[PDB]
Amino acid sequence: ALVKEEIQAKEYLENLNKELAKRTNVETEAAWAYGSNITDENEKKKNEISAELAKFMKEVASDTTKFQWRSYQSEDLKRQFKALTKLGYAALPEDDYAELLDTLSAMESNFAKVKVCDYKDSTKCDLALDPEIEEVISKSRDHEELAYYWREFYDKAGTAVRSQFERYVELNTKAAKLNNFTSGAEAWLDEYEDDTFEQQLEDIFADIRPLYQQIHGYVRFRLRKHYGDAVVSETGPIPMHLLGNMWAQQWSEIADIVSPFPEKPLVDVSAEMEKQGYTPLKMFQMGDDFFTSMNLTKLPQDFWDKSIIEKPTDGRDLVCHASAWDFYLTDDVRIKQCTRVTQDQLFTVHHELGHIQYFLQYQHQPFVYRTGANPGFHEAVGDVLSLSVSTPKHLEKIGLLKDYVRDDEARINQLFLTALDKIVFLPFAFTMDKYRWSLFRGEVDKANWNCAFWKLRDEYSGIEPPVVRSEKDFDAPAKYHISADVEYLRYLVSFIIQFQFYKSACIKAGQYDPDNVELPLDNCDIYGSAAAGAAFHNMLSMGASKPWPDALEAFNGERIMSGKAIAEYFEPLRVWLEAENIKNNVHIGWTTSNKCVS
Ligand SMILES: *[C@@H]1O[C@H](CO)[C@@H](O[C@@H]2O[C@H](CO)[C@@H](O[C@@H]3O[C@H](CO[C@H]4O[C@H](CO)[C@@H](O)[C@H](O)[C@@H]4O)[C@@H](O)[C@H](O[C@H]4O[C@H](CO[C@@H]5O[C@H](CO)[C@@H](O)[C@H](O)[C@@H]5O)[C@@H](O)[C@H](O)[C@@H]4O)[C@@H]3O)[C@H](O)[C@H]2NC(C)=O)[C@H](O)[C@H]1NC(C)=O
Ligand SMILES: C[C@H](N[C@H](CCc1ccccc1)C(=O)O)C(=O)N1[C@H](C(=O)O)C[C@@H]2CCC[C@@H]21
Ligand SMILES: *[C@@H]1O[C@H](CO)[C@@H](O)[C@H](O)[C@H]1NC(C)=O
Ligand SMILES: *[C@@H]1O[C@H](CO)[C@@H](O)[C@H](O)[C@H]1NC(C)=O
Ligand SMILES: [Zn+2]
Repeated sequence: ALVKEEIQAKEYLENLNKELAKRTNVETEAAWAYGSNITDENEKKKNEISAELAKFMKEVASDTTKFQWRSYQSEDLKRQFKALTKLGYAALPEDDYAELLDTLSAMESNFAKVKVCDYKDSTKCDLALDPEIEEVISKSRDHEELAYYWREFYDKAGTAVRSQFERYVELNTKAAKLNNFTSGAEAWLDEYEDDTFEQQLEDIFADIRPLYQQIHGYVRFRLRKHYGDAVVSETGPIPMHLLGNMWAQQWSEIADIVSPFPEKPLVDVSAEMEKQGYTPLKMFQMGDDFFTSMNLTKLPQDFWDKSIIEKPTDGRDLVCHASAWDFYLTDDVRIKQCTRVTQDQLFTVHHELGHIQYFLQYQHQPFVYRTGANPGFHEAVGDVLSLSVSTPKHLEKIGLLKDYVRDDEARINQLFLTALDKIVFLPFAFTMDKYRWSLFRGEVDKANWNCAFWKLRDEYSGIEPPVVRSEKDFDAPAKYHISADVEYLRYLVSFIIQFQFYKSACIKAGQYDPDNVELPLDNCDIYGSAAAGAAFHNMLSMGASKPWPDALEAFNGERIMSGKAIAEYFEPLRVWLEAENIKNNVHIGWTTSNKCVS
């Protein structure tokens, strides 16, 4: 009967979890070796271990049907068994799984090996995205130079893998249906355990959208004064190569030319970092210090011994795109980052260390629970710290910001600077998955795949390519996450919920009072707050043991994803910016782009 079986099932799960952790450790090591050192030998090794683990998962999924798990009394045991039914790609027949793995590594390695020629010297053709091309995109204000690097990169990282991407969509769809989801869109959405999740995001996005339109309008106005009306039109989408980022996902690199008050200070601490002799090691030690100051977990010795925190100086190929790794043992956690000494990189260091902290907080959990409450939670942790490290308050403490007077106009500059990252990112993040959902669901014919991409980038972000594109190009995979098959909705969710976490953490730290002008949300520093740390410990140690609303409740008593906190943060900017656009008769909104020929 069921009473004896449930007792046996508990013993089965305890053993199986340990076995899965150990088998996944082996797969992860292989994936790490390939990511740090791209070779045909390492690819073969990585993909063969994965096929072996997939085969074992099939046996596991099959074995769950032998247990009457849906009949059990324990919610915890049922939740664990349910986790074990979720095969994903491992549901594919042996040969199809092997083909998908070959397709995925072909795309990620193509991206990682992209090299372009120097604009000024066609002899020098060893310029990688990280750091060479990104340096030019972020620093150059020569629109024809920017356009050149845009075209070269997108042609190599995007168009070159069209056929591979098509096969990936086919196999992703096949895998989803084998798991009885309609498509890979629904498979991705299952991670959020909420049948109204899409609508919830539409609703939140609609509330923030008008603020984005105002920022867009003002930035376009300021770019016209810089580049002139031949380069930037008043009424059209912004030419994306002028926004200081290869994908126009963040605009903070052009802050010096679009800032509300150019005679008042704009925080940019890169020069001081360099002056004070900062290194990648110091940046990571500072990040570690922040976490420990909050009474959270110190980085283990394995992290320092095994991480790769600087780009290797031999001729080898690797994935430089920053990442954090869990090896599912004890204290074996690693970062791989091609760290540069800049302000934005300091934020990225904290982002990645947020992942590491999460890994450490839930490593005592059974294997199936050793992941985020939802994917957005994992992305939010580090960004919460980054919000406080970016404050004038904190940057002055660590001696990176000198002779700073925090008047109303400096405050507006800082809010605007933050918005150029945080608000600008929202429509970007939404479109990355909206696009892939539409392909996964079979809503766009293959003949229209590229213009379907640029249509969304137009509709939501109001940006366009610097040159005319067509269905002869394929631009989506020029973004890492698209080439590497990493779901993007996590970042949209993160950018919303991180303000929920930040606001609550700041109240707990005594750093925010809505009725005290001395304690504004935009100058909150949670450094050294054990009270904020405690809330994180309560939430992060849970892992995926409970549905995400219970994890949020453990942090601050709330159970709902809400746009209230992000709106509250930027409210002073909104009021000012609305008035400023009216003062300057700034055109808001945009005409449909002519940059993608059907
Ligand atoms: C995605 O959805 C799929 C459905 O679209 C689903 O596929 C179905 O899975 C079922 C297994 O859960 C499977 O059901 C079995 O069918 C066998 C015969 O099917 C054949 O004939 C049918 C023609 O009429 C065709 O439609 C099929 O294609 C096949 O040719 C049965 O022999 C089998 O039975 C046995 O198992 C049941 C289940 O027992 C359960 O557990 C305990 C036993 O330990 C019971 O006490 C309990 O009550 C419960 O019933 C026993 O009752 C029985 O005695 C037999 O031992 C079973 O019904 C079905 O064939 C399959 N396909 C289709 C088209 O329906 C996928 O599994 C889903 N995938 C995922 C990942 O979720
Ligand atoms: C740098 C970071 N990269 C990693 C990608 C994660 C990953 C890496 C490899 C395989 C699967 C997932 C991350 O930590 O999420 C990243 O791409 N982004 C996103 C991005 O740059 O697109 C925005 C997020 C806010 C700050 C940086 C974060
Ligand atoms: C990269 O891998 C090759 C074999 O594929 C190995 O011989 C070499 O040591 C690795 N290089 C580095 C720098 O680790
Ligand atoms: C630090 O954390 C421990 C347990 O994680 C807790 O017992 C202790 O009270 C914390 N320190 C402070 C000052 O709250
Ligand atoms: Zn992340």
